[PDB]
Amino acid sequence: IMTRKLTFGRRGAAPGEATSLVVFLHGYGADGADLLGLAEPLAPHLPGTAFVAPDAPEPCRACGFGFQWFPIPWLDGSSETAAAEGMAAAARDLDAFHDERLAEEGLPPEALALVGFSQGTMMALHVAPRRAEEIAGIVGFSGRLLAPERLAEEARSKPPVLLVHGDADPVVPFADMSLAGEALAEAGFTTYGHVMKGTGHGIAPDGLSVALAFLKERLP
Amino acid sequence: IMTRKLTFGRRGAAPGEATSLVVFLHGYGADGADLLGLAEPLAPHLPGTAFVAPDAPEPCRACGFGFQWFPIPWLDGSSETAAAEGMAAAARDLDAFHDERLAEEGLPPEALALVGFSQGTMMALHVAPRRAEEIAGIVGFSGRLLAPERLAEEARSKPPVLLVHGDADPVVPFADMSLAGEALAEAGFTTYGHVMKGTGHGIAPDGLSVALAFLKERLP
Ligand SMILES: OC[C@H]1O[C@H](O[C@H]2[C@H](O)[C@@H](O)[C@H](OCCCC3CCCCC3)O[C@@H]2CO)[C@H](O)[C@@H](O)[C@@H]1O
Ligand SMILES: OC[C@H]1O[C@H](O[C@H]2[C@H](O)[C@@H](O)[C@H](OCCCC3CCCCC3)O[C@@H]2CO)[C@H](O)[C@@H](O)[C@@H]1O
Ligand SMILES: O=S(=O)(O)CCN1CCN(CCS(=O)(=O)O)CC1
Ligand SMILES: O=S(=O)(O)CCN1CCN(CCS(=O)(=O)O)CC1
Ligand SMILES: [Cl-]
Ligand SMILES: [Cl-]
Ligand code: NA
Ligand code: NA
Repeated sequence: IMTRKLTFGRRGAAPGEATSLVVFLHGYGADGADLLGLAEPLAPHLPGTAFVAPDAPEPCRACGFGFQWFPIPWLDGSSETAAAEGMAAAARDLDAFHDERLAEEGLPPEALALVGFSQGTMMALHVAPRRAEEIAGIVGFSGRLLAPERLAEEARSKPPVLLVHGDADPVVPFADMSLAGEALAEAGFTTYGHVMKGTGHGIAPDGLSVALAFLKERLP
Repeated sequence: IMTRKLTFGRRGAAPGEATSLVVFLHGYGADGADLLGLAEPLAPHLPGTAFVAPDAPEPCRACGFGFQWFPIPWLDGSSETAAAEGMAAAARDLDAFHDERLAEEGLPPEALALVGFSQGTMMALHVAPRRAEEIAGIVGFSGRLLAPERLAEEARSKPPVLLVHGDADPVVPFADMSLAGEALAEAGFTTYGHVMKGTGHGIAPDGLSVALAFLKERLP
């Protein structure tokens, strides 16, 4: 394949005994281990759930450490086209990674949920709607939808979506939540929001709590 | 998959009896049937060879007919990022299409050759070097190598390459041949050229003749 394999991590539900799957998608400069930590507070409430977190296919070239799903031109000093390419390629890799994990867990699409952060959220909102089969749901923390104009045309699947954003975010503007949110609604997605009041570019306890509820319902 | 399946055509060697595979990659505005025509003069000299030609995953939006491997911003009035994305996505689709055809023919990579035209040539020079296993070879007619700077880093496989370009080409400058050619050589590819003297953006008899020789040797 031209496909790139993603290294990853896993918990907590025992290998072979998972009844649902959630995949964490980390942000620019981080790695899977970062978000996979979220498994600690979530697992007791999602007993049958397996949690997986891949590292993005490329090292963060500007950061100097950690990984990126694609470079960020204005921050990275990379070309916008090289960035757009990384994004499309990274989506295919992630698409494949998903199929692989669902196999090893022996689960079907509707038992899978995506939980992203930043750049991870952008990857989730891009890949899921373009998969053949509708997944359980998506939780996107702060939070941007690439190319909202192409959503209606390219949406094969329309899983429920919960957007969670901090109203003091200096990195990704809080206004983006409404942008993503309106476009998902108009494209026919069942769309929910949660506002982390006072919160910047980060995941607050209240946001995490609402995500958990959303996940416990949508998940088997 | 997010993967897109490509409709295609085939000849001439009998289904199940192919000993080698060549895939034609058409240009912006055309379709597979266009280049697949080349099978008529080539088949008698490549008796065991099967010829296949996919249609590019998208309709040519600006043309109005035929297909594109990706839009061409300055000609298409599409964004450069949307174009770069189409390119990376189209490469993954083509990557997959290849694996599929090699299966149905029951052949291995080293028995596959790519023959491109224009945009098709750009797709070939991008995908082949990024496949795990080295193919028989590539013939690229006029002819541009995307992102030559990334070749050395991203070249997993280095099949032989023959570049064929017309020295009167108003569409893709003849200078591009040397650009692609030097970069392939420096990246360690075995690289050949053929100049279609007097020829514009098109495939001349002499170019086709040299391609045939190249193919008869490299192919099983
Ligand atoms: O483990 C350390 C704790 O803090 C992390 O916070 C960091 C997160 O590790 C990082 O990915 C982000 O940094 C963002 C900085 C990168 C920006 C976005 C991309 C462009 C460059 C700026 O900040 C959040 C703030 O909670 C996690 O969100 C939180 O779960 C974790 O428990
Ligand atoms: O079947 C018609 C004959 O002519 C075609 O020629 C056309 C080809 O069908 C087309 O793809 C290209 O047009 C290029 C025009 C498109 C340009 C490049 C992309 C940007 C837009 C301008 O011209 C060549 C000239 O031989 C084929 O090359 C030749 O094999 C075929 O037998
Ligand atoms: O894990 S830690 O808590 O140490 C911080 C995690 N991390 C910090 C650095 N960035 C981007 C750097 S840059 O985009 O500003 O160059 C990725 C996220
Ligand atoms: O098959 S035919 O012999 O009829 C011509 C094949 N064909 C002509 C049109 N172009 C691009 C049109 S545009 O890019 O200039 O809009 C695709 C190639
Ligand atoms: Cl909203
Ligand atoms: Cl040369
Ligand atoms: Na971003
Ligand atoms: Na071109």
